[PDB]
Formats: sequence, structure tokens, C-alpha cells
Amino acid sequence: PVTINNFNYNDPIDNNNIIMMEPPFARGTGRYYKAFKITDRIWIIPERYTFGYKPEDFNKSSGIFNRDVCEYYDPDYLNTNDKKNIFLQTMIKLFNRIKSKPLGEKLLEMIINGIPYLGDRRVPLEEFNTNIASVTVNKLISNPGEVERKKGIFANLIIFGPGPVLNENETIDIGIQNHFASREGFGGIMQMKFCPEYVSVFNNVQENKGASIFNRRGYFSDPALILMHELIHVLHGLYGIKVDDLPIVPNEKKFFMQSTDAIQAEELYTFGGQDPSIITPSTDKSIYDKVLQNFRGIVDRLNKVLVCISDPNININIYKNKFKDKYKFVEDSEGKYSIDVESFDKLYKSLMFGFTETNIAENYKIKTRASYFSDSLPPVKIKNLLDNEIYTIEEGFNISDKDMEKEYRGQNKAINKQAYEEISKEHLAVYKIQMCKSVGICIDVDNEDLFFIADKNSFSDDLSKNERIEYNTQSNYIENDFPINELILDTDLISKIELPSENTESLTDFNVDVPVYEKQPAIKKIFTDENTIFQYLYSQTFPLDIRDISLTSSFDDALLFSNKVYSFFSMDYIKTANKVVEAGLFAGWVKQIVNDFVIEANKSNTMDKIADISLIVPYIGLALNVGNETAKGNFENAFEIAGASILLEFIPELLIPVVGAFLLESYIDNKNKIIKTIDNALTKRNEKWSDMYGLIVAQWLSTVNTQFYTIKEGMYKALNYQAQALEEIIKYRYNIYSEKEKSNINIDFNDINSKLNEGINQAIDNINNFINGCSVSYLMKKMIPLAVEKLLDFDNTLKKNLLNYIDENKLYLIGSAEYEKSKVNKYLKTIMPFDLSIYTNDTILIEMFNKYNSEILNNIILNLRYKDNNLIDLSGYGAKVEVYDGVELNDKNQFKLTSSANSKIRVTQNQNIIFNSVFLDFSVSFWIRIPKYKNDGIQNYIHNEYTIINCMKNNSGWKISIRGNRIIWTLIDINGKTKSVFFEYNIREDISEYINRWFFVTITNNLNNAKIYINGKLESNTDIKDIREVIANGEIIFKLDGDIDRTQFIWMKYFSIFNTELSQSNIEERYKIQSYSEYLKDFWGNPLMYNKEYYMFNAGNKNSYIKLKKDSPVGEILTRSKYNQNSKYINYRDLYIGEKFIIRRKSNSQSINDDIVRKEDYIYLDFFNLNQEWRVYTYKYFKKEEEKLFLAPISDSDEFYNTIQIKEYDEQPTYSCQLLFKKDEESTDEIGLIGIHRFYESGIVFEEYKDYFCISKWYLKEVKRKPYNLKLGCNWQFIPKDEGWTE
Ligand SMILES: [Zn+2]
Ligand SMILES: [Zn+2]
Repeated sequence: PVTINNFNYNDPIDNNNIIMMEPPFARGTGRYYKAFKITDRIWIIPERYTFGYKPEDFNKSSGIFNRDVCEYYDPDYLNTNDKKNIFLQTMIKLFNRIKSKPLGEKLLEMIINGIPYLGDRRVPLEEFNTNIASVTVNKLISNPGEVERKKGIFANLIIFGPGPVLNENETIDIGIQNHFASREGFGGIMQMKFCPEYVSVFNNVQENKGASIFNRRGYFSDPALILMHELIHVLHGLYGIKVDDLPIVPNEKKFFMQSTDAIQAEELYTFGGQDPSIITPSTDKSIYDKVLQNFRGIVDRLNKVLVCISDPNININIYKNKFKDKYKFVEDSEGKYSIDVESFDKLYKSLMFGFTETNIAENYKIKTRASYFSDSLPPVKIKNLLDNEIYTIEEGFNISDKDMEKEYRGQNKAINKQAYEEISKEHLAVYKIQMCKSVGICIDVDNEDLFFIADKNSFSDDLSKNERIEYNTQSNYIENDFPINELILDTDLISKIELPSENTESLTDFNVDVPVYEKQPAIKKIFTDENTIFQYLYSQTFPLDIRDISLTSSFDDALLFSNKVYSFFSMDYIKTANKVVEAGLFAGWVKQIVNDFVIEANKSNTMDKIADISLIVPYIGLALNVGNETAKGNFENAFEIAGASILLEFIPELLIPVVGAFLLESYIDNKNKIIKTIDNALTKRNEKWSDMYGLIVAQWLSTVNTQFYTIKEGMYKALNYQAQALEEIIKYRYNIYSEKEKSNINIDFNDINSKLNEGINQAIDNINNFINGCSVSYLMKKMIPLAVEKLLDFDNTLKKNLLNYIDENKLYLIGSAEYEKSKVNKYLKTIMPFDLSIYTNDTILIEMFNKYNSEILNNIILNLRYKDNNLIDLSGYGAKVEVYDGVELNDKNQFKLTSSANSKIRVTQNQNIIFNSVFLDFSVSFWIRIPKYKNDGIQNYIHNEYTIINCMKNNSGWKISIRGNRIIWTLIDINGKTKSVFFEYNIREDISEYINRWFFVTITNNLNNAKIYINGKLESNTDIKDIREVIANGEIIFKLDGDIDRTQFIWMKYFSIFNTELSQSNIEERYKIQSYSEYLKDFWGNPLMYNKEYYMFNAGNKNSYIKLKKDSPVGEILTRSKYNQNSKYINYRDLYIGEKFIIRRKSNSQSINDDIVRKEDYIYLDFFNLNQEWRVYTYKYFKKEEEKLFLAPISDSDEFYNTIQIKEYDEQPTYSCQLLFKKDEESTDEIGLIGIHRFYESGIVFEEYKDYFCISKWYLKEVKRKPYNLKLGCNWQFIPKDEGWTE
């Protein structure tokens, strides 16, 4: 096990466990340091790290060492013996906490046993040289004051206290002659600067730290995890695997980009979590290859080591045995050491992926930051880690015996306040960027606030290189993952070979490279007249010396006047917030303005289903003005058009290399080595696919998802500022009253803050769900497709490459040259689907991905919508749309295809979508209005089939065509095999629900069937087992093509395509979402208009129509006349009959031109009688359930109701509408609904029943029934003359 020693600072120097050490960076000179051996091979020196630093650097200055850290300075730390001892006692306690769990102890055991190899690159293979600064360190044995006697010792780790910046912990390695033994397999003495007291702070971005903003928020770090984080670097250094490779360097070309040091992969592996994914699979293998090569050298030396010049007392065997166990080398019965790939692999993965900060945090139930790239905060000071009441060895701060175990409560700042203290900002130093405008107003922005955008250089181009395929060549996949359980349960992970004695010859060669550090300006002034996120956030703040502010929607006034604060919330909200009231009305105003704030913030849950967007945060652009000038115009519209790309502050330039070529080695007269070279090139191809996706993901995570992170944090801020301004105003107005008045004002500020911070939290969750959605969308639509392209390009090349190979060897393949001929076409056919869970295992990211893929709307690969007199694809896949001069377009998203040759639309689809899933899986939905047949052209109508939408590529694909009253869906697989399904509507109906009327079509295709849906209802099905591969992404031509009549035309709307099969459920919903409108519709399905002539139709009496009775002011109901000719193919009732009505507006007298009729509108229902315009009226004084309507010239009578309110009681789609008579707008007295009633007439001559145009109260209760009864006599539809219907 691991034994932790005990001692006090003042304990006597015994030259064994309490020595006088000569530190590695002292160069064999200077004074010694009282060092204590906390454990074998590990020393603690409770003194400030001063190597490379100037004495004055320890004081806070106008400079800083690291640009990405809030640096704390305090030169008095450890300046007394008691302070040094408290340090020792804390270190001892932290180590005990560490070994308190199997994982932590094994980490300690690996470190104690991971003794540096004796010597480095310089040392001859045959030797062991201990006289080098990275292997040996001296201790002064002799009496005080005289360095007369020295003793050498072996060591693995020396831990010092902090250097200038206390919260800047660092593991340092020993370089000698520009080389590091710790980076070449040898290993070497590792050093560290560490501070247990002043720990870092962080807060889960996509979450609320104690659901508080007006409260302290975020969590503070557990010093034991901080220590283990450094201990992991030590582990790496001790095993000589701390190699350097291609680093993640940040782009710094723009003022909004975050400046920082290059980040090595070793760092990201140490942190763990998702960061490893930022290291492409290419560089993962590189690093692996370097380390393995490093171990080959060591394993070779162990076979050649014969002596140790530096120390004749060294026992060569004991050391060969130790090293053999360290590097897990294997040994035969002779003593020949060699590398076992298995054992090496497991050791490598253990060290780079098992021991990570994330795994360790999860294991010790300690909470930590969610990513390497996450805004750093001011550190806090831990009161007393030595008091078992605040921090214990077993649980740290999360002591269950204080209900501090659950949810990491012990580390929650807003909860465990008696455990820490904030720090004097006067001792903190932060690198700032001073953004100045050419004038000059300037603002300070902490480098941590800017966007971290990885530079293109950060990524490897190893994909663009050629690869020799041989019967050997195999797949190379490195798992940036490890099973922490096995590691914890590993029997032979922890060596059981005795550790060599640490005493040895003194060091005489003190040669070593000592780093020199120095502060750099903490402020960098830049010039820009831009007003982006930083400026917009700034305009929402106000000075401490100011207490009277007012809100404004004017960003420019907010920046100018100190007493003005910018607000991205509504105009009404802003007025109410600036409103001053009487003390007696203050409470009420507080309730109101607060409630309003919540409403405004909650607009973050806005839906936009009609534009196929389930969630949109409308105020994001006004709040931050991030990306492409998002504060201007309507954000929602802008988002509908360009999507997530508009929110990005910068569009990266991706690295998507042309996959290098393949070199297949031929084996003449050889059936195996040849077939192998084939299979291996096939599987290698798959590795190129997986690897290319890794490169994409790594780039997404460090150039795109980081920007969206900043946006999320910007919104958290924006919202908080608003809450702070309203807070400031409420306090101000309240304090303007006298104490007497205040006593009678009932107000509770904790409450106000609660309601406010609550609304903030609801919006934060919306905003996060929204932004993550945008991030995943950008990955899938703007990145993955660009990779797929190249990967496909690669495939083809490799295709002819393998075919040309299976050919040159045709002979040696004999009766199979044709078998593995297809075996190649059948493999290079199905492409590898992108799956994020492969390139990472971060729970948060996987969830983002799964959520994205569960939302059907993301399966839209084409969505033609109108925008500025044109049609464009808004699916976000970039389809190029060509609309020619013959296509008629309007803002109701309707387009007309005529018989003219120039009436066509050309759509070039995106070839880079996993469309060809191999069995045809996709859907097409759209609305269409097909004109009525010309009665004299009935023969050709039922005979000529004409294509309307054609999508072919290599004689394969789909097509939509029309033959009279039938719409047909046709598929043609690669084998030319044709299949169809169709929907035909009846053309002998008195009243058709389809002829010349807008209706919704949806066609779904899966492996088995082809289904046609009409208005959500399934109408037709076709078994399509046969039909093989169908090339569905060819060019799409929208044009009438066939033997048509010059007058033939077709109107279309909302054409879109999904690369999946829509369910009846999805389709029903789409129908309802696209049927929705605030206005009513006419018979054909178009918007209802004012001042437009219409004949009336009654859904309850289809074959009836209204005629003004000759003798009386009543409207009689007569039977519609029918189709007169003799065709056996057609029958219908006349629609252009009865009175010609016209709907007139009631309110605002803005003449009688034309406009749209909306639900709940008040209107006059008039009609034309000869040269006059008459009106529909209701005699005010009837007492029966119903009565006949009064029709007469326009006039104002005291005895008649002349005002109607157009209604819509049906919740489901319908072109029917109802007409209500009320006592008057404001009233709630419902006179009745217009309909048709049957009366009995018995005169001196005639005796019969007759229906009249009436009004009935009876309808009032029928319209409430569910399902809505469409057959009620109160349902009407307006039929205007339409070129699409002639009779
Ligand atoms: Zn680190
Ligand atoms: Zn960062």
C-alpha cells in the first residue's frame, strides 16, 4: 500500500526523511531547502517557487503572466514557519484524501514506482548514467553552514509552493540540452508549484448554480482534485510519455478572438471529458506512434545495458527488473526483453485515458468544470482545510453529515459560505482587451470573454497522404476512452517489484535548462468601430456612482448617456419600467413590471412551426447583436433564411483534405496476399471515413461550438443585466417616498428577485436548448456534408483503383476475379453514417446529437419557400433554385406552372446527404390546386398524362405526373424497373372536395411500400419490394411536360422533401400547421377578401343556393342547376349562380378597395340587386328560435341588426366559416347564426315545404359540439369566379 509520512516543519534534519535538498534548478549552487519526504520518491518543499521569476514579480502589478487566468498575487503566503507547517499538514491531508480511494492510490503507486530511467538520450545505449540533473538530486548531509558533505538521492517528484500567481498550479519537467527525458520514454524528476488554499472557481453553463443570480453562484474546486490533476502530468512525465505533437493554437487575427498559449494534446487528455475529441484521430495515432517508438528505444537499451559508470554500487539486474515492470516489457526464458503489443496498449490507454481529471472527479464524487474551454473566474480562498468540519479526507467539502453530499452542495458557493472567502480584486490581475473607437470611447473586455476560435493549423493533414495497402496492413483505431472499473480492479497494473534504494552518488553535473518567465501587459488596446456582443452587453450596464437610470430601446443613447440603459425587451415593457406612480399604486406597479419581465424573458420559448422551426429565441439578436448584424431587422425572419450561420461571430475555414491515394502491392501468383490486399484496402477505406469525421468533430468543438458557448454565456449576462436594471429602478422609485409612505407600501425585495431570477432561469434553459440546436445543425448541415463530398470523391477513385487491380491480377484470381469484382462495388456502395458517440462519450454532447436526430424537421432536405419575389431552399442544405420567367409567384407561397416552355423551376440538389440509404427512404409533401376539366376537352383530360415534377439521374429516380383527375407517383430503380401509386378523385360528384381546390399531398417511401396521403388521410398504397436502388438526388424539374392543352396550368405551394418516411402522425400535424391562418378562406381555399364578389355555398345544403325572392325581401333557397351536356365521364352542380355577394368592412373608413378578412372581424354582408348594392339584415324583435333574414337596400334602421361577425368554430382545417349576429360588438348577446330553415306553406292553391335564408339561435349550441359537425346549415363558403373552374 501507500504510506503517508508524518512530520512538522520544525522537526530536525535527519538526512533521510527530512533533508536539506539542493533543487534541480539551483544549478548546484545557491542555498538548500528544507524538504520533507511525504512518501517514497516524493518530496514536499513548503516554500515559494522562485526559479525563473524575479522577486518583484511576486507583487501585483500592471502585468500578468498568463493571459487566460484571473491571477492572484500575495507575497506573504508561506513567509513564516507556522505558515510552512500549515502547508505540510495540508499536503499530508490532501495525499491521505487521495489514497482514500483505490483509483487515487493506484495513481500514487504508479508515480512512486515510475522511477526515471537512469540516463537520457545522450547516455550510450550500453550505459546507466545517474549523474544527470533529471535522475539525481543532492542533499546536504554535513553540518549547518558548510556544504562540505553531500549525498545523492533518486527522486520522482518534488512539490513546491506557488510561484508569483497562487492559483496558477503547474507541473514542470527537466530539460537538458534542449531535450526532455520526460518526453522520450526515460522520464525524469518532476517538479510542481502548488497551492491548496486558493482554489479556482467555475459554473455549469447549461445549468443554474443553486438557481441563483442575485445570489453567489458557481462552485469552487476541491484542492485534492487539483492536486491529482497535476499528479497526472507527473505520471505522464515519469513514464516519458509527455510527448509534444501538433497543438491546438487559437486564431488571433480578429479583435474578438481569444488570445492564448498553444494547447498540447497531453493537456486535453489529462482534463478528459470532451477535450480529447478536439484532438483529431490523426494526431491521436501520431502521439501513440511517438510514445511506442520511445518505448522501443528503452526496451532496446535494457537489452544492451551492462554497466553504470556514475555509480559502481548500482545493481544492474535490480534495475533491469524494475524497468521491465515499469514499461510492462516481456521477457523470454533467456532474458530477452521485447514489447508485447497487448500489455503496451493497455498501459498506454491507462495513462492517457484512464487517469483523467474527469474520471477522477466522477469517482471521488467531486464536481469540476465542464470543459477545458470554459470561462475562468476569480479564485476564492479556502478558510481551513484542516478543520474536519469543513473538509474531510473521506468526502472533501461534500460531507453527508451536513447534507452537503447531494448535488455537490459542499462546493456550491451560494451554499457553503463558511468554507471560503472572496478575494480583494486589488490583488487580482486580469488580461484585458481595450476596445477603442476612432474618436474616443473605450471599453474593457476580459480576454476570457472573447471567442476562442481554433486556427486551421491546429489540425493534422495526415489524411491527404498516400497509404500502401498490403496483405498485412490493418486498421488503426485509438480509443480516446477507457473502462475506469477494470483499471481500479486491475491485478497487475500496480508493480510488485521492490523499489531501489534512493541513496546513490552525488550529482556533479548540474547542467540544466532553467525557464525564464516574465509578465506582459495586462491590457492590450485595439481599435474598431464595431458594435458587437461586447459593446451591446456593455450598453446594458451602468456606473456604481449612479442610482437613477431609465431604460431605452436605443442602443446609441444607452452608450451615450450614463443614466440610460439598453433593453432588448418590448417597447411596452420599457415604458412601464420607466413609469412613475403614486405610493398607493407602487405595489401594483411592482407586481406588474415584474410580471412583465417574466413574460418578456419567456418569449424565449417562441415556436415557428409554419417555417419548420420548432424553437426560436426572438430577442437574441437585439440583446447581443452577435454574428452578422443580428440586431437589425427581424431576427426570426433572418434566422429562417440563413439559420445558425448568422449567429456565428466568425465562419471558420475548415480543413477537409483530399484523402490521399492508395498503393496496392501486387503478389504475382498468389491467391491470398492478393485477396487480402483487397479486403484490407476496403477496411482501410472505412478508417479513412471514421477518421475524416473525427477531424470534423474536432474542428466543430473548437471553432464552432465554442462560439455558441460564448453566445449562451452572453445571454446569461444580458438577461442578468436587465434584471439588475429593473432592480435598480424599483429601489430608486421606492426610496423616493418618505418613511411614512414606505411603511404603508407592501413590498418584498427577496421576492422580486426570486420572480426575476426565476424567469431568467426558464429563459436560460430555452436559450441553451436553442443554441445547442444551432450548433448541432451547423455540424450536420454546414460541416459533415463538406466532408462527405471528399469522402465520396475518394471512394470513386479507390473504386477504379481496386477494379484496375482485380484486373491486372485477373489471372491469379481466376474464377473469382468477378466475385470480388462486385464484392468491391457492394462495399464502396454503403457509406458510413456519421455518429457522434463514436468520436466522444460526453453525455451532454451525445444528448445534443440525439435530440437533433429525434426532431423530424431536421430530416428536411429541401424546402422551397418564397422570399423577395423568388423561391429558395430554406432546408439549410444549399440547394440551388432556378426560377424561370414563366413561373408566377406570390407572397402566399403559391406558384403557378403554365403550358409555356419557360414555366419551369430547376432545383440542383445537394449530392452530399446520406440520401441513398439503399432501399429508398424518403418523403415529399406539398399543396396543389388542379383546375377543372374544360367540358369540351374531357376526352384529352382523361387521356393525356403529363409530368409536372421530374427528378431523374442516370435513368433512375422519381416523378410526379397528372392524367386528368389522377395524380401519379412513379419510381424507376437503377434496373429500370418501374412502379407507381396514384390518387384519383371522382369527377361525377355534385360537389367535389378536390377539383380546383387547394389540397395537401404527401408521399412516403420505405423499403416495402409507397403511400399517398391526401389532407392527412391515407388514400393509396403500393407494394414496392422489387424496386431496387432509386437515385433520388438528381436534378428536380418543375414543369408541365406532355400533350397538354395550351390552357393547362397547376398551382403549387410548400414543396418540401424529407429523407425519411413521415408517419401518419407527422403528416396530420404538417397538414394542420400548413392549413393554419388568421384569415378565413374562400371555396377554393385562398384567403377570403373584402370587396370581392362571391356566390354562396352551404355545407349543410350542397345543392342549394340563395336567390332574392321576387315579391318579398327574403332569400329563397333553390336547387343548383347541373351539368347539361351528355358526357358519361362528368357531372357537377353549377357554382356560379344565386346572388352575387360582397363582404364589406365595418370599422376604419379607409375606402372600399380590397383587403383580407380575418376571424372575429365585423362586417356587412351585402349583395348586388340590379345596379344597387343591398344588405343582409335581421329584424331585432323576434321571439322564436329562428326567423327569415331581411334583404333590402342599404340603410340604417332602428329595428334591424346590420352588423355581422365572421367566425370559425371548427378547430380542424376547413374552408367553411360561420356568420354571427350579435346585439353589438361589445355585447355578449348572441342574436344567432345565419343558416337555412325549412318552413311549411299551405296556401289556397299550393301546399308544400320551402327552405329560406335564415338566422337561428339553435346553431349557437351545435357549433360547440365535438367533433365539429361540418354538416351544420350554418357553415358557409364563398365562391368567386376562378379561371380554374368553368361551367
Ligand atoms: Zn493541466
Ligand atoms: Zn478558452
